[PDB]
Amino acid sequence: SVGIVYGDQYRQLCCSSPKFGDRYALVMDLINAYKLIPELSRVPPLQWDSPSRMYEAVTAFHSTEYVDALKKLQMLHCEEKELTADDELLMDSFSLNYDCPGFPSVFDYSLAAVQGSLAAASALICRHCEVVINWGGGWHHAKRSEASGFCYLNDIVLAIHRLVSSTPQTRVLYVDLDLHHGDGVEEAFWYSPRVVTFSVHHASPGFFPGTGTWNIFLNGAGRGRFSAFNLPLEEGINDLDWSNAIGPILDSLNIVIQPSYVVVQCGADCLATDPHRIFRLTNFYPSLSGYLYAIKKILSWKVPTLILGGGGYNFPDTARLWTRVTALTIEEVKGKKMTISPEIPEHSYFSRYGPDFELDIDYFPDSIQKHHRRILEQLRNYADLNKLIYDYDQVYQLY
Ligand SMILES: CN(C)c1ccc(C(=O)NCCCCCCC(=O)NO)cc1
Ligand SMILES: CN(C)c1ccc(C(=O)NCCCCCCC(=O)NO)cc1
Ligand SMILES: [K+]
Ligand SMILES: [K+]
Ligand SMILES: [Zn+2]
Repeated sequence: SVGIVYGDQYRQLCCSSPKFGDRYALVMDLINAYKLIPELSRVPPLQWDSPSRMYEAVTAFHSTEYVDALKKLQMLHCEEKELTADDELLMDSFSLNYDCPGFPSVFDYSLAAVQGSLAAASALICRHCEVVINWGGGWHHAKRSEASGFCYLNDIVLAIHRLVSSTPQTRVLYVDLDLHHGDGVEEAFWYSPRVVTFSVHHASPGFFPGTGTWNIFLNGAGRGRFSAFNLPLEEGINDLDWSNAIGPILDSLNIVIQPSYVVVQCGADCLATDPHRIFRLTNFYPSLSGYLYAIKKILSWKVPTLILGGGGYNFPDTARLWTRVTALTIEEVKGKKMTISPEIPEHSYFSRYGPDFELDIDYFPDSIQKHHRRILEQLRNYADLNKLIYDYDQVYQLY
């Protein structure tokens, strides 16, 4: 079945941040308005037997001192008195300031994404679900001891760690479709050949987070050399050109790596209508949405997959895209046609889809060849280092 993470408390916590507000509610309510909920298997977020069990789970990646600081930041934001100078210095030491501030539910909010993504990994491992979606997860920037880019705990790293460690040779392919470089996940697995990371994103001078591009092109280290793939793209790319840029890379990675699991971060900030206004992707499903092209391709591999959210700052448009991704996932996994009306159905949040109330977003739609040659050579180097056997000509021809 296709699983999806949701629950009453989970929705309350996912809607508690100052940056993302009620985005998760709009997404889940639009999926519910389109009558998709009965086609999906609810995956409950993971809850623990004790504070010690929760710390053991989160500290599989994060440091205890960072988790302690994040918990303290929540406690302090639950009192009226301002922080002491010492507490401000402590929070600054973990980058819990500026664009990653505290708020009354910061720890419960961050931990909820981890609870959802670990449960989603568990549902794949026990084979209850072929695919699991978590629109409350996908926080790719958080590091071992540092908050970054509105990400406090890295639910993706923790979910991948659960997938990789599920066997007593498991390989995971991580694909990051967000407008931003998936730096936190790439860094977490920089030295591991068992987790291959691939991020497609915009990169340009001063654009966050500044990595995933020429620096030379770094691609992992130690036994993880050649295991971190990146495709930086110039501003203004449309659905067709982004699809042609990533299509052969995705197919080649699947052929060579033969992953046991795929984890996809589907941040919606590439949409033409996102306030970043950098890429020109759509949610159109007749050009065809780059996101839908990539998801349909990944699902065609028939490998257990986790689909996560991420960025997306135009809330109704992110809900429009993720509702289409959810319906496509049902169609591809089950072979059950999911007919979605081009008109938004009446529901609680209907007014947020005005003035047109349509499902399609309101939009009228050599560098890459060099990247393809570079990525092909890196994949050959990865395969050689890891003693994997593949047909070079079968892979060369995809490009
Ligand atoms: C000292 N000070 C006041 C600041 C310093 C740095 C920033 C910043 O880089 N902001 C950029 C953060 C953007 C994160 C992008 C998140 C995303 O969608 N990832 O996928 C801001 C303020
Ligand atoms: C683990 N994972 C991601 C999957 C597992 C099983 C299937 C499958 O067999 N699906 C059967 C139906 C295929 C739908 C496509 C048919 C079509 O497009 N007809 O026009 C798919 C994915
Ligand atoms: K990305
Ligand atoms: K790696
Ligand atoms: Zn982003």
